[PDB]
Amino acid sequence: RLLRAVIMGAPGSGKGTVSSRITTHFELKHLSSGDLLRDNMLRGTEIGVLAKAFIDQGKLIPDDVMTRLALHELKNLTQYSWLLDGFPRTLPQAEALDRAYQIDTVINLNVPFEVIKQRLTARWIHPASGRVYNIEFNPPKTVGIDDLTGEPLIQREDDKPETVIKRLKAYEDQTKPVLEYYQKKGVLETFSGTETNKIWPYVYAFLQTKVPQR
Ligand SMILES: Nc1ncnc2c1ncn2[C@@H]1O[C@H](COP(=O)(O)OP(=O)(O)OP(=O)(O)OP(=O)(O)OP(=O)(O)OC[C@H]2O[C@@H](n3cnc4c(N)ncnc43)[C@H](O)[C@@H]2O)[C@@H](O)[C@H]1O
Ligand SMILES: [Cl-]
Ligand SMILES: [Cl-]
Ligand SMILES: [Mg+2]
Ligand code: NA
Repeated sequence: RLLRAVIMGAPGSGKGTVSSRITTHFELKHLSSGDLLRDNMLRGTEIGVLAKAFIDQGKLIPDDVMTRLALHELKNLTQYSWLLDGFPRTLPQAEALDRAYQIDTVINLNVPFEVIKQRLTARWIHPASGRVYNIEFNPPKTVGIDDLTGEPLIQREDDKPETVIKRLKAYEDQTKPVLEYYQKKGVLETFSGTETNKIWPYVYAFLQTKVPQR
């Protein structure tokens, strides 16, 4: 029985690392919606040029366009086990996928909002030199100040708390209905924690019962 699986998780939850580890350790194809969109944009395909019109303006791909593109790639993977990552992002996408393929497993990484917010707002920059500081992993010697010059550090707009809060709220509004949909279908498996390396062993053990290791 070939795996039909989806992985879900907020930005900063560790979903990217967990997906990368699943792909290393198990014999399956990783289908990332972002990677698929970027490949089409790079090649200038008809759907890549349309996708770039939205992405360049900070907009989601319309549901109908995104579903079209994902289903077209899935046609080429039907002899393999797969893991969907980034699709479905919205309830209409999940409903359209349900009319195309039986999805047997959905993994959700449940990491607290405050943990993700701190991760996503940790980066500070010294603009003139480009030096990067991360208050969790590489803090400056003096708070808010560059180590070599004593000049102020700044945050880039995408890393400021105001921007991150709007990003997380949009994600939740889009994907909470998808999580509830899969819970109703009986296929949702939730992994809760605050550290990726503490969550991974449990995801690994769960998948060992479902798809061959490489
Ligand atoms: N289905 C769809 N429908 C409509 N439109 C769609 C669509 N799919 C895509 N699009 C559109 O196209 C665009 C595609 O972009 P998108 O698909 O959202 O980006 P991505 O690069 O493919 O996302 P990844 O899954 O690879 O996550 P990541 O590893 O980079 O980490 P993260 O950023 O979460 O987190 C980064 C921060 O978290 C921290 N962090 C990450 N991992 C850890 C960890 N394990 N432990 C501690 N901290 C961590 C990092 O330090 C960092 O600060 C979208 O914006 C959208 O507009
Ligand atoms: Cl992540
Ligand atoms: Cl950083
Ligand atoms: Mg990735
Ligand atoms: Na340092």
